[PDB]
Amino acid sequence: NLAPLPPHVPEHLVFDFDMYNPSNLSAGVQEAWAVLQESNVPDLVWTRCNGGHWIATRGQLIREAYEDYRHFSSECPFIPREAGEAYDFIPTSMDPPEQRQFRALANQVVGMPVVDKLENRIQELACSLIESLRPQGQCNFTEDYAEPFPIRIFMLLAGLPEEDIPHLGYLTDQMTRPDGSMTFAEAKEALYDYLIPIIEQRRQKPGTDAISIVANGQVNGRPITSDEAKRMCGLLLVGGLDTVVNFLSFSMEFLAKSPEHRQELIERPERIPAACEELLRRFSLVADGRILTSDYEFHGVQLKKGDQILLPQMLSGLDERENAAPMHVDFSRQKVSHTTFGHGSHLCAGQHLARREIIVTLKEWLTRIPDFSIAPGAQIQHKSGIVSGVQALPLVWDPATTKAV
Ligand code: HEM
Ligand SMILES: CC1(C)[C@@H]2CC[C@@]1(C)C(=O)C2
Ligand SMILES: [K+]
Ligand SMILES: [K+]
Repeated sequence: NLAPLPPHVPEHLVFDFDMYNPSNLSAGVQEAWAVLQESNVPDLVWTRCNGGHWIATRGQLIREAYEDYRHFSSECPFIPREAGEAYDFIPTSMDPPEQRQFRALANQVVGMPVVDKLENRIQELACSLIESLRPQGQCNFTEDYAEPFPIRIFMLLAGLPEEDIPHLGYLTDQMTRPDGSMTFAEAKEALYDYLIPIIEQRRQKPGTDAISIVANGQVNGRPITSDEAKRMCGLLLVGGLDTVVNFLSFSMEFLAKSPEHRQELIERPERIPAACEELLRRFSLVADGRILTSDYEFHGVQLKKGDQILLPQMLSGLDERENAAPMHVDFSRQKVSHTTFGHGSHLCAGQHLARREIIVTLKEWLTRIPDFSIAPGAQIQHKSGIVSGVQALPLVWDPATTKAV
């Protein structure tokens, strides 16, 4: 279902990539996006899929565009257009300098000092979930660990009841990987209708949870509005529920297939932080973008005002111009170059939380269950969208080779 080619786009720049269903998905989602980096494809192309939009395919262009918010605005950062237009999360729907005072409040609530404060709980929950699974000799990693570990920590941080998880998980899925049951607008409104009473309750009687802090914070000398707090909390929910969850499945699926990579981390745990970076590169999973604020010529290509451009955070680290043998996982890379948490002013606010969750998962899983694999015959399906993911991940192991700590 292609949209008619706009008159300003030359035919040689056409490449009909569908970000929500790439043709190569059976081979792995990162591999499916990497077709955009074969020699037949220009640096910057127009797809007629999903309403019609640009895609930058090279790390250099993606970084440049994310830096230049003057031409590439966050006002409409999602494809398709209806989703980008409905999208009003704070601070991600704002350009500098407006984004600034909000970014600082996001940092207050999900930044380093909060992570450092919650580290014990993070550690506690990983060990608990893992020990609980360990003697089973099998699990569905997506539902058995990948979801509850990051999500319960986020609900803990936000002071929200775990009973609300399935509902919230549904709405977030719809926003990043639309199935078609509901528009982005409807999904957002459902999410906001959940947030609205909570925020109100918390402006009246402040707590110490992230939502209380946001809803009672200050921006530009004045109190945050109930509407702004809602737009900010909505983003935090999305980030909390649908990023690390999906990334953990990619990493664990990989580790299920490489005993030598496992042993590398088991023998020298100080390598785990670098390994985290490398897995973040190889299994990068986000792709949003920007909208053109005016007519602009960018690397020889005529862009028109209102044109959307997808700037896949996923592609920069897979670009062979940034990393040699990009599809190989090499914990010893002298520089892991990537933009997995993004680039420019909107560089992920929760990246420290995410790394902590990944680093804890790697160490605690490999300690107790050093030897595991994918269930025999099992076929792993990836899904693609604004955030790519794993449908299911059946793992198996012999409990005789596992360890309680
Ligand atoms: C592996 C995990 C994660 C990845 C790959 C990721 C990716 C990203 C990316 C690419 C952006 C920039 C989007 C843009 O430029 O439009 C972003 C922004 C953001 N993320 Fe993350 N994220 C992760 C985890 C989290 C978590 C756990 C949170 C917790 C709340 C979070 C909260 C945020 C927030 C608040 C922003 C907005 C920053 C701003 O606009 O100033 N992220 N993330
Ligand atoms: C693109 C993102 C990963 C980033 C954090 C959540 C997300 C879906 C957003 O809307 C901003
Ligand atoms: K290309
Ligand atoms: K918008």
